[PDB]
Parts: sequence; C-alpha cells; structure tokens
Amino acid sequence: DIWPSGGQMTVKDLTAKYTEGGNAILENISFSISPGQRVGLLGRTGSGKSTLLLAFLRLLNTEGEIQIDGVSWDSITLEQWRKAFGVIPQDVFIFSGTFRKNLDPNEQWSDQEIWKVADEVGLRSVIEQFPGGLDFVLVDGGCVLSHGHKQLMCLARAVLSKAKILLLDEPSAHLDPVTYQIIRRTLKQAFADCTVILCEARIEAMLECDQFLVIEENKVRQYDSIQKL
Ligand SMILES: Nc1ncnc2c1ncn2[C@@H]1O[C@H](COP(=O)(O)OP(=O)(O)OP(=O)(O)O)[C@@H](O)[C@H]1O
Ligand SMILES: [Mg+2]
Repeated sequence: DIWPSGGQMTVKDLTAKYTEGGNAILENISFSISPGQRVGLLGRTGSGKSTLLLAFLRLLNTEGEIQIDGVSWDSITLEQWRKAFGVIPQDVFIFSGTFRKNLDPNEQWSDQEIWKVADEVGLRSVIEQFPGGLDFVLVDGGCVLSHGHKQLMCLARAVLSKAKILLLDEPSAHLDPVTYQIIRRTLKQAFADCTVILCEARIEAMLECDQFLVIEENKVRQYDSIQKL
C-alpha cells in the first residue's frame, strides 16, 4: 500500500505547449504502459522527445489526463507527482546541506541504507574523499562535485525516494558512457522492476526495450515488438 507502486502509466489526449496559446508540439497523445516495462520513445530531431518528458513533469502548459497506478495528476500535489519520476539527465539541484540530506531529503533511511545505495551508483570513492563523509555540507550548489557525480547523486536520490518511472533523454549521446553504464546496472538491481522510458533518435540505442513508441509528425504510434518498427 504505497504510491507509486508499480509504475503503470496511462496517457489520454495529452497536448503540450511551451506558452499560453502557442504551437502545440504534441496534440492528443494517448498510450498506456505496463508496470516495470522498458519503453523506447523513438523520434528524429525536433520531433518532441524532450517535450514529452517535460510534459510528464508538468513543466509546460499541458491539457489532458495522465495517471500513474490509477492516481491522476489532478489528484495529488505537484511536488508529490514529480517525486514519482527519476529524471536523467538534468541540471542537478544540490541542496544547501550535507551529502545525507542531499541523498535522503526526507530522512527515511539510515546511513547504512544510504551508503549501500551510494556504493551502487559509484559514489563511494567520491564521498569518502571528503572529511566526515556524508556529513560534508555541500554549499554553492555542488561546485565541489563533478557534473557526472551530480547525476549519480540525482540517480541515488531517485532510488532513495522510491521512484517507479525513470525518464532517460538520449543517454547514449547526452551522458558520459561511464554514467550510462552505471544507470544500466541500476536498472538490474535497485531499479529492476521500475518503468523506464528510453528516449533516443536511433532504434539501435533502444534494443533492450519491451515496447516502443514512435513520434510520427505530431502523433505517437505504438509497437509491442521490434519486428517491423
Ligand atoms: N522553449 C521551447 N520553446 C518553444 N518551443 C520549443 C522549445 N523547446 C523545443 N521546442 C519546440 O518544440 C519542438 C520539439 O522540441 P524538442 O526539443 O522536445 O524535440 P527533440 O526531439 O528533443 O529534439 P532535440 O533533442 O534534437 O533538440 C521543436 O519543433 C521545437 O521547436
Ligand atoms: Mg532534446
């Protein structure tokens, strides 16, 4: 009895735009996703791959209904909706606090449960080099941390918040290969039964997906197999 529970996603007549009365990048988009399913979102450049991820996070002017595990996005807080998602890549917002608060903002885990997730995402050697380890306060954003380590923190932060839908926007080209490998390893351990929406521009970068979505013109066509995509 928790939310999000499985990662089932249902989109119905979704229309996204960047300004009030602007051009509809996506119009009347509707599909559905099974819990824990690896979904590949295919689309050429400028087709609207990034726009669909921004529409999921209510970061644009969106009309239509999206629901996760039966819970509509009109039925919870905006902050509680985005917490169900894990977003990579992104401009990582580092809290003005310790490594612990940045990894466990809600203070729901012990330092043993945090260090184990930190070891999986490859942040073990990055935290141990600071005096106090998890108690090292991160100030001025996270300037002491690399850009790739910030995304590992965002990845580890998503695991500790128990997100069920992981959004990946062209990780094969817009992430360091080391970072992509660590995420793919997380998808077989902590994120083993979580929904992953893989957005790429070439089919070769989304072979391991069970289902596929193609952004043809301003529509989204659905395919349940790679055979004749
Ligand atoms: N701030 C923005 N404001 C208005 N329109 C935008 C904005 N960002 C993207 N778009 C428009 O929305 C369309 C698709 O945008 P989007 O960036 O999501 O496609 P994309 O698949 O991510 O392409 P790419 O990643 O190669 O840049 C484009 O026609 C683009 O002009
Ligand atoms: Mg993009």
